[PDB]
Amino acid sequence: TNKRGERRRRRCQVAFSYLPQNDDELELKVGDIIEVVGEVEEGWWEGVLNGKTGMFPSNFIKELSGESDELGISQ
Repeated sequence: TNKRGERRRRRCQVAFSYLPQNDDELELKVGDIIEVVGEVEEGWWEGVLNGKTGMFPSNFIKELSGESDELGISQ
């Protein structure tokens, strides 16, 4: 639950296909950068991609979560 990070909108990079749209989610096609909610979904994020908003279980998307070598590095 690294909400202490960049807060609100935090940017993560997505891997290959976040396909997950049922109602109104984002699709991260091969390698998109998101700025979602960050760690607010602890291990999961919620955010927007190129204006397409959604949320993922960081499944296809790995990156972010409070930087300054605190991306899980020194906690």
